[PDB]
Amino acid sequence: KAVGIDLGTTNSVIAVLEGGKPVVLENAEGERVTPSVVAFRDGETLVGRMAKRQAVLNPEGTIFEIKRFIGRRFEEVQEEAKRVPYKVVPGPDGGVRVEVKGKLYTPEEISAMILRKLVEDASKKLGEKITKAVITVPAYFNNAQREATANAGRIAGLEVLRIINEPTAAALAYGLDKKGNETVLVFDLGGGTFDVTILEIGEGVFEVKATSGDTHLGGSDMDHAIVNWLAEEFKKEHGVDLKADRQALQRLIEAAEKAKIELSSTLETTISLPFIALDPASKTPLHLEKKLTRAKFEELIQPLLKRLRGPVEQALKDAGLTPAQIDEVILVGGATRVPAVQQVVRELLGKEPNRSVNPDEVVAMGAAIQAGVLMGEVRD
Amino acid sequence: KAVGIDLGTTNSVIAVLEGGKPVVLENAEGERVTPSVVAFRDGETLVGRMAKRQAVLNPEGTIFEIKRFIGRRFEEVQEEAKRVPYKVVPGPDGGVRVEVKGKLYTPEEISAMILRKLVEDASKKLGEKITKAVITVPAYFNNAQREATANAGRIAGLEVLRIINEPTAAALAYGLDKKGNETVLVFDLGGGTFDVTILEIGEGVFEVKATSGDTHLGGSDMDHAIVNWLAEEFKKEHGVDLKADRQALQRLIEAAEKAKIELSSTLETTISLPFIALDPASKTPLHLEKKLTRAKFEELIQPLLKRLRGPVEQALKDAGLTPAQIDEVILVGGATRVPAVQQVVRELLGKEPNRSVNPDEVVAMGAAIQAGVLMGEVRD
Amino acid sequence: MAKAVGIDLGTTNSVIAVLEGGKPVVLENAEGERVTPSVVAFRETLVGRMAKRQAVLNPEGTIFEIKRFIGRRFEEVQEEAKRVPYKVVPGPDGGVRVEVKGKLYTPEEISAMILRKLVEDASKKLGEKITKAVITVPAYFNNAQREATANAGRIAGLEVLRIINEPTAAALAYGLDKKGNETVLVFDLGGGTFDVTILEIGEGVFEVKATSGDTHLGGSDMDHAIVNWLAEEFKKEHGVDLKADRQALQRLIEAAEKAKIELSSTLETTISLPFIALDPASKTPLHLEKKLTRAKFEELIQPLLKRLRGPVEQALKDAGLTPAQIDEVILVGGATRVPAVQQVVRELLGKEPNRSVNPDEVVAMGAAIQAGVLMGEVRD
Amino acid sequence: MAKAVGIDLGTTNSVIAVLEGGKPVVLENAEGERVTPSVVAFRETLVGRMAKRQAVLNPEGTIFEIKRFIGRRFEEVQEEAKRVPYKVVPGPDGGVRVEVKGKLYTPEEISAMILRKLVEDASKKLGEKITKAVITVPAYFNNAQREATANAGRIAGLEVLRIINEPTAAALAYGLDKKGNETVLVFDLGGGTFDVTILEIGEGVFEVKATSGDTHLGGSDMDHAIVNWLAEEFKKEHGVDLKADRQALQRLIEAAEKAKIELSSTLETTISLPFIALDPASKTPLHLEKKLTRAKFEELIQPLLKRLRGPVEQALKDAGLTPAQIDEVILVGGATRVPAVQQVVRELLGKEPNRSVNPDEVVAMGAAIQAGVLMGEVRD
Ligand SMILES: Nc1ncnc2c1ncn2[C@@H]1O[C@H](COP(=O)(O)OP(=O)(O)O)[C@@H](O)[C@H]1O
Ligand SMILES: Nc1ncnc2c1ncn2[C@@H]1O[C@H](COP(=O)(O)OP(=O)(O)O)[C@@H](O)[C@H]1O
Ligand SMILES: Nc1ncnc2c1ncn2[C@@H]1O[C@H](COP(=O)(O)OP(=O)(O)O)[C@@H](O)[C@H]1O
Ligand SMILES: Nc1ncnc2c1ncn2[C@@H]1O[C@H](COP(=O)(O)OP(=O)(O)O)[C@@H](O)[C@H]1O
Ligand SMILES: [Ca+2]
Ligand SMILES: [Ca+2]
Ligand SMILES: [Ca+2]
Ligand SMILES: [Ca+2]
Ligand SMILES: [Ca+2]
Ligand SMILES: [Ca+2]
Ligand SMILES: [Ca+2]
Ligand SMILES: [Ca+2]
Ligand SMILES: [Ca+2]
Ligand SMILES: [Ca+2]
Ligand SMILES: [Mg+2]
Ligand SMILES: [Mg+2]
Ligand SMILES: [Mg+2]
Ligand SMILES: [Mg+2]
Repeated sequence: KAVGIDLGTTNSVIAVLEGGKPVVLENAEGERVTPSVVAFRDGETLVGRMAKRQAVLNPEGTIFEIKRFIGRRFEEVQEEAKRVPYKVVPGPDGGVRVEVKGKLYTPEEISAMILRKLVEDASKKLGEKITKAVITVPAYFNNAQREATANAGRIAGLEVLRIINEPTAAALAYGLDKKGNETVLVFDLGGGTFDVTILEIGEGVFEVKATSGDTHLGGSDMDHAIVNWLAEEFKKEHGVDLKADRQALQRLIEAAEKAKIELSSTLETTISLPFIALDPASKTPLHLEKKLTRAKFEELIQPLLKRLRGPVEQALKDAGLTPAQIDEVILVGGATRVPAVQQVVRELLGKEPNRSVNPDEVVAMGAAIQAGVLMGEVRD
Repeated sequence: KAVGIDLGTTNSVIAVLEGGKPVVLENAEGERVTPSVVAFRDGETLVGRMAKRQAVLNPEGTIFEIKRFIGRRFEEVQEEAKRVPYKVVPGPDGGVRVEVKGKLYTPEEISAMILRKLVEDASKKLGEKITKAVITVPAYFNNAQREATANAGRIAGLEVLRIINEPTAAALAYGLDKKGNETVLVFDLGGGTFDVTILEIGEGVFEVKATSGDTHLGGSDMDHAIVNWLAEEFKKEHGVDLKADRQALQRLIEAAEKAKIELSSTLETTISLPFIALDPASKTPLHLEKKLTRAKFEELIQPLLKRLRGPVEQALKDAGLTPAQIDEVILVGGATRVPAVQQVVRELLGKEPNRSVNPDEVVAMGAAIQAGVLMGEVRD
Repeated sequence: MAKAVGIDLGTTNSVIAVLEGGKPVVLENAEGERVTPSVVAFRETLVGRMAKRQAVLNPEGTIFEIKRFIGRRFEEVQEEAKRVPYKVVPGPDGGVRVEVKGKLYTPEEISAMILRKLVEDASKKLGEKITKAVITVPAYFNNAQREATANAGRIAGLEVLRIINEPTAAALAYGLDKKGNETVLVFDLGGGTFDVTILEIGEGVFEVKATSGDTHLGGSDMDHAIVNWLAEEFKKEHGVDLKADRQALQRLIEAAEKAKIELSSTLETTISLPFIALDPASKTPLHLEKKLTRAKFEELIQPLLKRLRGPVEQALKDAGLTPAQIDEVILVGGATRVPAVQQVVRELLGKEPNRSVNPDEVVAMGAAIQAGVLMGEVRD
Repeated sequence: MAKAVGIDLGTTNSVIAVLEGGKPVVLENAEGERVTPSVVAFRETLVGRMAKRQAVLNPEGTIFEIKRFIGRRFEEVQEEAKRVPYKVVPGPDGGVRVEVKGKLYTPEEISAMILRKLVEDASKKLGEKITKAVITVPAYFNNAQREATANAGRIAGLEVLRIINEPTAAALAYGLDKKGNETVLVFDLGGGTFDVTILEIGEGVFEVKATSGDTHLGGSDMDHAIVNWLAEEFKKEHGVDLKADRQALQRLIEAAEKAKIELSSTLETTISLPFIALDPASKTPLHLEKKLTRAKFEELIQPLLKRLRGPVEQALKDAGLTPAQIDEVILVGGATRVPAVQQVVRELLGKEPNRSVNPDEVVAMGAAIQAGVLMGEVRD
């Protein structure tokens, strides 16, 4: 049975066409998403959550957001390499390599580790071996990036059936290929990137009409906003700068994202990090305990919300379209669950956005739809 | 652009996937159906209505219902040949041949004439040349009959894409491939044949579960019922037996079917055949003028309506199904328009039958759907 | 406990339908017809086909096209009163009355009579008395005219569940509500009116962008074009002016419409009116018998076709839309069956019209769907 | 002029939703939550989360699960009255009252209070006061219980447009009404009840073939299984019986539910209750801190899973159906999010459940659709 795979910059999702319906599969960690993170520690290499859970402690051996480099040449990525803590070096071909303890990997090899783990754990969950997949890529990827992604799947031991666009995969998952003439604005906000795509769906041609976005705007920026708030409140209370202790900083990142997620369903939550630091005078343990209201959370992220408007406006103008001429706005990415993002979408386009399908599963589901179709299997 | 073609035993229909929607095309005679009739007269051969309009006058050179012979061996068809007025002879292979004035044609060659005329007139209507088609056949046809039909299309100059089942084509045209799990009873009543098919639509497999029918039950039997009524009423009034004059009989067949069709939309109609015969005593012209009520029409056809039940009951039993277990009954064939047939269907299965699509166009539309799909074109 | 129905109260014909087994079914009347002429005649009182069959004979006791005056004040339909053979006088209020032999009636009372026959005859097909209905009205009707139509239903003995637009009930029958956002041009040509409606179906609503049309362009005008031709050709061949005889004119009108309906599906038909007039010199009977081809029919109705351009170009201009910006064109009204009309749409809009559903039943079918859904029924 | 809403009045939680832009939107309450606990507490009067957060502290002024008594007579719920901490006395009629500090209330009045908060808080998201609603009830409710639920809405100040079955509103949200005939098993597991419903959606109706379930099997029982484990482990490690302290028991209940929700998407979570009790010898504080794995969670809740077999096998037997004869199994209720539950369905029915829509919002979403359609709105 063929599967769909969302090779995302932050998380990856696998799904399979089961009985005409896409089903997302759990990983070994019991989670429907696998972080796109590989950790090279002194021992067995870590891939997934266990890698992301130690990324602050192991900056030299943890490779994250490798998707920003896959398929590009170094002269084009010099700046983004200055923004990463791991070593990014050019290859014999002008390519990109990651150097850990002197060893050298390609972004296709790093990506292939994430893909292999997804297929391994999914094959266990399904009780059959998975060898054929459809992998998705951002609409703005070129042939080099599409082939490099296809290579990453082959290296992981997969027969790659097709490399399709993420926004198309989303439209497939929402079934907008079955509603005649649709003009779809895909509003993709994920871990680190923001992506606006305008699709002219009609007579079966998914014609991309405009792209825009923000390559450094995502849910992790909301996370850091909480982190800086929590550390400032702790320096003021105890004179301890938790951002200087990699162990305390790693728990702040972990606790911040958890509180943000809880605040997508409720008005107030409490961050509690016991034994976070030692009191400088008495050397006794210190426990962080703060309550974050959604109201404060939204004040902290407002500059991120205000930057959503630009890409949306530019994509409309680049396509010659009015908010009124958009026939459907679909929400993609785990970060569109923030109620404030949803309101921002309403205010930007004057329409109620489709939120039927899980936003962090919609790509993987559409990709699995494509897969089953290429293999004869149908939909409902 | 690929087309669908219903090579029917009485009429043939052509249709094309236009803008995601099947459109049936008119022939040279401005009619959405072309009779499956070829006439070999002393001159240019007649194919279509002009052939059917002279079939009583030219019994030796008019070939009708050739579909009953296509792809079968003579030893299997000896009896049906005794039922036709034209010569049916075996070939060097045990096949079937039609002999007109000593010349010899195959049912594939006769059929190819009907198909060629359909493509010729349709190519004029569309302004582009038509070379690729999907042709349909009864579900009970074997490989010999499917290949012979495919041959008839190739002989007509067509690239045959696929030979699919008529009931599947109907289900396609009704869109029942887009309603998950459907158990469909196809109720096909056409010119001369009655066909009941049970389709297990589910997960994309159109599994035929049962077939039954009546190879000599159709709309022409209703026509003859009117004819015998009109001739008896005319013998009683004038001592003239209009069935003995091929010219008067040809007008009775033509006028009978027209009155039947009018009585599908209204309660009463008038058959008026002026100058039909000469008065035996005075040699002056005689004019037939009778009014047929739908009530009388239904009395005349009741034995045809009562024979509908058998095949339906046998197909349910052959499939192990109850009327309640049928998920949908679709009406196929120009003859299911008779309000009495529709009531008979309600009473047989206890369900309201789907009559959305034109019953004499539903096959050709589904076939054109199949065609466009094999060629990438989509639906709405 | 009873089944609610939908009713198209049209200017020329009225149609009733119900939703049986999730299926929209148009019901026949006592005369076995799926359309009931919107005509009332006082001779006994006549309502429907019988009233239409003697409309030329009884020019002042026959009320027809009452929909032009319903809900309107006399001071605004004064010029339309001068165009009808029956008496139209203002009431004590600014309203509109029709005077027949001193007896006064209102547009509501006249309409209510058409409705009562529909419910009475339909109640006998279903086996139970219909009490609730959904009645349709032109999109351009005001609240006064919508109030009046609902009143005519209450007089008839109906509970009016809702008064919805005819262009909306058409899109319902065609399922456009299940295709996200669709821009739809509704091409409505009936017995005597031409109506163009542009809809944007989406965001929960049927947004009317533009309305256009011709109040005196319809299928009846094509009828008169055939009548005038037959009358002149008989003038030319026998020196008798049939249009001066109410008995012959009545037969011509009846026959012209039938020839038209036949020339929708065939290239040639024959009009036969035996004993239509007497020779002025010989006092001997004369029989009309003329064959009419579609080509002649289409040359007689050509001036009528030329008037279809204007309203379509005005609504597009009134909406800011291009024929390419129309997603779907649906065909409504008995006149849209004429092939020359469908061709005119093809040329004005560049796309093939939707004729999947009977143009004279599609509106009543939507209203049937709107009644079932308000009664907790759903479409199968 | 206003927007009508749909409301799930559930045994444990209540959900409100509306149909904005043809889209079903669940609305948050004043506490920013998409579910409002069906609890009322008199201390001031408390309704919702605040009433649930002090339910262990105020055992006799807190009314919960009032849906067990609504519409029912006292002589029939006598044994269910003995199972609750608050007073349940018979009224002057055979009805049911709850006595709190001498003050009497009815199930309708208690329910009406839950409803009033939903409409009040939702009216502030929409900007207009909601006056019309569609409220859902279990398929097994009688007219008395359906009457009572509508009365509770009228007390709340609502016009009850209709009282529809929860299993029908679920199929609406899942669009099963647009798939011809579907046999659907609705697996409903909520806070405290288990409900199995077999539907045959077709022929215009939602035919209930079988109803089954467990009145005391739900998500709350999984909560108590976690509470009892924490209480015994604390007994074992500190010799303090937290279940004897209403203040600690209240915190345990609150924390056990949160750990459960986290173990729906992860393999391991930690419960942390600082300052939960005092040492009996030292009078020094004690902090609970236990990590709970899904595997332990799934072993604690295993007896609850075993009880899911019975009702499913009884409804299949009560319908004459085979797991293979079920076309679709849809997942409803907050408890169906537990992975062990979805696995149990996979095994009992042999097919993957539909979890495309949030199991705790799907019913309110259908009711939202049923309100928009009765108000002339349609789904985008
Ligand atoms: N319920 C939620 N509420 C708010 N943010 C969420 C929620 N779930 C996930 N996110 C955030 O969304 C992001 C994950 O989105 P995803 O589509 O998986 O990323 P990517 O496409 O960048 O690989 C993370 O920043 C995560 O914190
Ligand atoms: N409106 C109608 N009412 C009744 N019978 C009709 C009507 N239209 C066509 N028929 C009859 O239906 C038959 C044509 O059906 P068709 O499906 O074209 O035939 P076949 O499948 O046998 O080639 C003829 O007997 C014709 O008289
Ligand atoms: N099959 C047909 N072919 C041609 N014209 C037709 C056909 N059926 C109906 N018409 C014409 O359409 C008109 C009736 O249209 P209809 O929708 O019933 O009217 P209205 O909506 O104006 O009340 C008549 O003039 C009739 O002659
Ligand atoms: N994500 C989740 N994971 C696990 N259990 C959950 C989740 N969400 C809700 N539940 C549980 O489901 C129950 C609520 O279900 P719900 O449908 O709201 O209740 P009801 O229909 O009985 O009023 C609670 O016991 C809650 O703990
Ligand atoms: Ca399925
Ligand atoms: Ca659309
Ligand atoms: Ca628009
Ligand atoms: Ca559009
Ligand atoms: Ca839309
Ligand atoms: Ca189209
Ligand atoms: Ca189905
Ligand atoms: Ca059934
Ligand atoms: Ca079934
Ligand atoms: Ca059905
Ligand atoms: Mg993503
Ligand atoms: Mg046929
Ligand atoms: Mg009309
Ligand atoms: Mg519930």
